[PDB]
Amino acid sequence: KNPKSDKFKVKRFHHIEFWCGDATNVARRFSWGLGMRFSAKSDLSTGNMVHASYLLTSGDLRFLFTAPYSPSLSAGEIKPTTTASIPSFDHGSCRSFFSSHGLGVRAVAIEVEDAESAFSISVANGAIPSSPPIVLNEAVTIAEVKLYGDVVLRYVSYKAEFLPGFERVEDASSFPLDYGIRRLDHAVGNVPELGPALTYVAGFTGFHQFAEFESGLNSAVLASNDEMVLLPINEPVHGTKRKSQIQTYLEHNEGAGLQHLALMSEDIFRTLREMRKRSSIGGFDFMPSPPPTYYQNLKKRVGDVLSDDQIKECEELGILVDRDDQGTLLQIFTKPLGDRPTIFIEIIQRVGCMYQSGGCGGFGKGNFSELFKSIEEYE
Amino acid sequence: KNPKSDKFKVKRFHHIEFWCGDATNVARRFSWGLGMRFSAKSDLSTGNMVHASYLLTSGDLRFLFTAPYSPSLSAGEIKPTTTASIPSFDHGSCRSFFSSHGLGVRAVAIEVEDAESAFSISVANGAIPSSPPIVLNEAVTIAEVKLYGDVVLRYVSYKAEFLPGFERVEDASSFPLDYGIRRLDHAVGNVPELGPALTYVAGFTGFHQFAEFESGLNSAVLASNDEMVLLPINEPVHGTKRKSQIQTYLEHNEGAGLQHLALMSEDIFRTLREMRKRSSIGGFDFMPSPPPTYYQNLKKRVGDVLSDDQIKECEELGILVDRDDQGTLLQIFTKPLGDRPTIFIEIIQRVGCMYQSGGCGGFGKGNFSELFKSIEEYE
Ligand SMILES: CCN(CC)C(=O)N(C)c1ccc(C(=O)Nc2nnnn2C)c(C(F)(F)F)n1
Ligand SMILES: CCN(CC)C(=O)N(C)c1ccc(C(=O)Nc2nnnn2C)c(C(F)(F)F)n1
Ligand SMILES: [Co+2]
Ligand SMILES: [Co+2]
Repeated sequence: KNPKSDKFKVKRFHHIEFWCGDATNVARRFSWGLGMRFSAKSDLSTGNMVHASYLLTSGDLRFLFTAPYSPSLSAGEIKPTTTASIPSFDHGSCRSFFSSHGLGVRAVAIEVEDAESAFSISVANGAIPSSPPIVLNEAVTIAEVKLYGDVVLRYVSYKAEFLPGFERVEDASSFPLDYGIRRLDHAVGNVPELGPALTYVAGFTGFHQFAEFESGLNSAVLASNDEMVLLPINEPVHGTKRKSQIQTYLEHNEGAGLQHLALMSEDIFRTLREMRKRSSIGGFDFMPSPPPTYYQNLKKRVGDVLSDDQIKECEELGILVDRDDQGTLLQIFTKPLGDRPTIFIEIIQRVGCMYQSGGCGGFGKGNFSELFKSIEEYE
Repeated sequence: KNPKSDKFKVKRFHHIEFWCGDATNVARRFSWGLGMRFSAKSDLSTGNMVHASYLLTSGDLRFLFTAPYSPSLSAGEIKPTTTASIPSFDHGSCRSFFSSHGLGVRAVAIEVEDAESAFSISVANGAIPSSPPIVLNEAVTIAEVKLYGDVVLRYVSYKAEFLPGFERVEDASSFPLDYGIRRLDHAVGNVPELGPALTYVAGFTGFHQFAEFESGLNSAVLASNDEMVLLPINEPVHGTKRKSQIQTYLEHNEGAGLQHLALMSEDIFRTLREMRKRSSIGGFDFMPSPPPTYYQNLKKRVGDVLSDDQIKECEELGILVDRDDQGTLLQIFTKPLGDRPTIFIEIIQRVGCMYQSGGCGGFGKGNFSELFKSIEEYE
């Protein structure tokens, strides 16, 4: 049941902003590991004496990597006279964020019809303001409200090139990498208690609950009107045998924050082939493959959507497949993106629901015991 | 004139330690950009609840990348009960270092006959203690004294595998990259005033001055007895036409620190070919090539050591060559390794002085006007 209760008009994920200590090194690692291209920059070469920001993009996906310079470079400026292209940026907030959380996402940014109305309506419905609406170059307005822990939801709208103040990087410094990933599918937070986290976020957005046809966690998914913007949220279930990786997240992250970004690819087999080739030469590593008892048991679960030639292809790459009432889902997980066992990336491709409807296949909830039973069948 | 006045027995560069905010992402970028292999680790998988440290090595060169975890993971430990494998590590120092300087070198580590005597003799001759000698697993002793700004000189000695507490990483996670770089040649600091910086460092080491057969800077080089350990130091010359890149360093770095690491390669042409191939896919970029007026004018300067077939090879890669009284030197510079225009890397190969004697060829001092005259000859 989709009541379409969005309190304002939201279009689609716009970008994800990472707060790091060195933007260049993280951005270069991500660029090579994920086959994202170097798109735009704001830094000292563009007159930005405040922060260094680098945008990677592939398909519609935009990853923004930001880090602070020395405050001494901008000591004489004031907020109206600033050179920062992200007006919400602040040195102490950024330093306090990275020192507290390690590498992680600061903002999940959705495009809206009008950011200032989206900001006004939001706080009027309970959102905690983070940065009030600011109009950039009479062309883009930007506003931020708190989402959970230290991550904010960032509203973006254009009257009418990424953002004012950003230059387009040299064509020779830009190399057209592409491993098939195309857009952000969903972004998932971990919180100490989901109920208040849901009430608050559903409270100011009007997002509705998505259908979700020892766990380790309890989860629930928030969705815009066309179910394109999807914001799941997990919580721990204290008392299981094996300590919950959600609670593990909370202790190493110092509280709530973004757990994983799920990136959809137009060809998951080719994406995984190219990311796997780079695992040990600077890219990303993946979580251990499941035992073949799993892939042996899958013909009896998805043999209608997939030829056993390509289910074999799934066992090579360690891909995971599940199915909901309407579609089936292929998914695999990277190991944590940095030092701490916190934020990781999911690669997904969804088939069905045709002009594809959001959420087609669910989020792999059935895999918890599809893997557990599989582990048991081996031993 | 080499008086051999070293106040204690120093063998050779041991390692370089980088303090970052995320050790993994910097280490992966460096590994791919420089063709260094993943060698050893100390982190949560090795029981280290304090810091994450990753060693890359190629030839005799060892790059150590360290970042702090949340202090909450180790809140109950005390210095005798610590799990840190680098006993000198401290959370506040590390966080204050990276927030102040950006990515940069914290320690230049030289191997000695006996670290505690080297530490004792050093401070007795003026060194400012940083971390007193500590014996690791009755097998390695470690001590640190201040060198300039916030970088320390780290003494290492073995009675008799990198350091106690470090495990050797899995062979499948280790990929045998190698672009020909083999050992560290010299490491160069920038300071506000060189005289006091030299007096102090020459004061506690006994290192002697190396021969150095609008500048932009004034420099001087410190050398151990066999002139293997080389510690140059630059200072600005205020008042030139173009602002001194040394002073530029000091303002963006927030004071003194390490300016460049010079890595020697067994085949600079192949090193540069392989690093250049990766410039735009995650590696390192190089400073703009010189105009061919330079390479046209070089036959009349080094045509005896190099065939014009390989001087052509030098013009492709933008390599730079100079010569001293005994040897000739090939060198090229990377752009800064991170966000700030601070620390960069030099690649070098030295021919001559044969069983090769340190410093063979100098440090490219003649290139300042070999490039200036060349720039003028074009225009
Ligand atoms: C190998 C270990 N491993 C992942 C670490 C698993 O075993 N399993 C069973 C899964 C399966 C799906 C998802 C997921 O993606 N859920 C989701 N995505 N959006 N909303 N939700 C709720 C997650 C995750 F990522 F949340 F933890 N774990
Ligand atoms: C392209 C711009 N550019 C480098 C940025 C230059 O134009 N020139 C002329 C040089 C030449 C050599 C060295 C060097 O390596 N000197 C050294 N090494 N050890 N001791 N010393 C004193 C340096 C450096 F790296 F110090 F700045 N600059
Ligand atoms: Co997911
Ligand atoms: Co040099």
